[PDB]
Amino acid sequence: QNVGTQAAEEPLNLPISVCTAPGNCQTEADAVVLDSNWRWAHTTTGYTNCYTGNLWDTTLCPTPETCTTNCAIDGVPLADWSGTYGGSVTGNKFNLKFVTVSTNIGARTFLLDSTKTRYRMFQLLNREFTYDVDVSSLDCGLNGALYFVSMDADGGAAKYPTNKGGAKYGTGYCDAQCPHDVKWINGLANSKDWTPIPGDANSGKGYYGNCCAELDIWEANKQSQAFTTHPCTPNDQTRCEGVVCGDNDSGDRYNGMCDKDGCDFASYRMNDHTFYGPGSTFKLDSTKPFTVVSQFITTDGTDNGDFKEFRRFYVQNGVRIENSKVNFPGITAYDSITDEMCAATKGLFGDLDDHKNKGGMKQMGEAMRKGMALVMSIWDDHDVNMLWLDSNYPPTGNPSTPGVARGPCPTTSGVPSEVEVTQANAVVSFGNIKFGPIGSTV
Repeated sequence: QNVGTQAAEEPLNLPISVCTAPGNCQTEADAVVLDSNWRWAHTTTGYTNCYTGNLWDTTLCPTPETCTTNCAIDGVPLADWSGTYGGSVTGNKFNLKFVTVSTNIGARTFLLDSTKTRYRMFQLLNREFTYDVDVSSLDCGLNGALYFVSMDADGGAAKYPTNKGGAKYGTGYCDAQCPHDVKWINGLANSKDWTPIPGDANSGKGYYGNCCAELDIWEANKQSQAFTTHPCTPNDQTRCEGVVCGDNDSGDRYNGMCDKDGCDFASYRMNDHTFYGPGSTFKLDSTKPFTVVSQFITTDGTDNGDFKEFRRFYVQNGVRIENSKVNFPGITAYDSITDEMCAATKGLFGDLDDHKNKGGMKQMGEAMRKGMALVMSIWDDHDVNMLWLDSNYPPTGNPSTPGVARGPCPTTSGVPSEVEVTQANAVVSFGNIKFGPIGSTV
């Protein structure tokens, strides 16, 4: 995309901590940038929309190349962050409102480095990543997500010279779902064969998808939470078409370059329904804030080893809370993501181990070694109504069959039109982000 001249781009300042030992950290003066999908797209030498509602203008965008020549994405000024997009920062806390009323629904954002010209790339192997979260106002159907993806640090600017904005304009998004709803891919409008998504007034799908590796630290609302590894072959940003995208709609979910299911550790799905929930007698009380700690263990305990284990623990009101465990007869009580856990649990659930097909923890680790961009988002789910996270999936499945039940939400929950009314004022908060060696962040 070209860059427009109507509004300066002003990312929100967000300090994080880089740590060397427990309680010995230094501030890193980073910032938050809005994903290019949420930006106004208009004519390069005017005010005329190139995209309105869920459609590209066919006169301006008869082809992707012409669209890209004629159109530009514009900046987010400071005033518009809260007023238009529902984003705000107080000290080291970042807040994202779900619906902001001209009416904005959801948000996806990235962490910029201290220069505000590149994404802050995190080399996560043999490191610990930690943050405080509040998901108390997110119920069934919503997801306040924090995760990493194998985006380029410059959003693709060096690879795709028609991308003028780079990381500064939140470009280059890709993930392990190979999404077609990304409006700008490889420096070009994804306007070919663009199709609105029914019941989604703001979104559509273009000819291409954009694939890359994804490490989900946090997919969650107050009812259920998960962390998940998604390797791809290769891991780096890859525009896809046809079978390579692994499109759900053509029966290709397991035929593409990315592991779409991922290998998940989701406490409720692993059959501990009392670990996490909205109340003081759950082990971890989702009505109150808490700290989420993630440790990425290698084979030799060094930065050069292969990724072998994703460990997790929590801190809430000064109380250390170890992760829940897998709880099925004849299955080891795993409390972390490893290749063995993935094989054993997917075996039990009858899920295809595409994680293993894509190179497993080792391949996931190669993405983490090269460095990944931090994503913070809030969203509802127009495909599957978040049932995969917090309900029975498939909805018609027996909840006593291992793998089906992922949370207590009813199978009628999560319809975007309903959650966008009922949960309009939901806000996820991510704060006090800390990064360092294992054992350094609490």
